Amino acid sequence: KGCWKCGKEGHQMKDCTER
Ligand SMILES: [Zn+2]
Repeated sequence: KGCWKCGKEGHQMKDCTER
């Protein structure tokens, strides 16, 4: 659904600002 590490779970992992 949301991210994989971001507990917030709202955006997409692909677009996640992990970098
Ligand atoms: Zn994220």
